[PDB]
Amino acid sequence: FSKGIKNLLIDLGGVLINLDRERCIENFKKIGFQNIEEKFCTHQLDGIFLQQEKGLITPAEFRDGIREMMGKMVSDKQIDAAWNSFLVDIPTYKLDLLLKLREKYVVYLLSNTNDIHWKWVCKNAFPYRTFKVEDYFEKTYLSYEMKMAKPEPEIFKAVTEDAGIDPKETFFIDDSEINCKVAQELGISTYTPKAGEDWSHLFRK
Ligand SMILES: [Cl-]
Ligand SMILES: [Cl-]
Ligand SMILES: [Mg+2]
Repeated sequence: FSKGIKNLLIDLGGVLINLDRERCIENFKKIGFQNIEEKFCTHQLDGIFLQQEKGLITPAEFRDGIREMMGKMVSDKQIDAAWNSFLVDIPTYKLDLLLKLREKYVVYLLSNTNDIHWKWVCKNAFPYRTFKVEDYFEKTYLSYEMKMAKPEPEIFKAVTEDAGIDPKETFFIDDSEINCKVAQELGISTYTPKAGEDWSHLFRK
């Protein structure tokens, strides 16, 4: 599209699901993690946060880590609630779009995420009418299952290799410029949506 595109790799954060850093911060202060900002910066993740993203630690360990940094007992589900408040919604017109794109492309998800967040979006964002997450994607490639994260070159190679697809026939939509620049090196074509951009214009005749 015109470019012999057969496959789409779709990012999750921003591109599909709206995010809210401030709300997450506030909810974390509320439960008594007053210095949440010192320790957390999704723009440049560190420590346990980076670790969970590559699946180097379990959710249980993530929660102890959080408990330890807070110096205070706070229940698993209270921790999960604050962490999950980062995630907002996938607008249903994006789900419609993914469903429509199935007619012409094989569609994959490639996402830096973690087990807590993933379970939340599978439960709360993807279900729609009769559909679930499996309905939208041939496969979902998640950093914490792959033990790698964007923008490592190795992740884009692991995906095209695992999927049996040709990078030059693949189009990647990710709101991170660095992610896209690295994918381009492998010959993947890319588009970098702005925050809140409805990128369905990419598909118009
Ligand atoms: Cl909606
Ligand atoms: Cl990501
Ligand atoms: Mg993103």
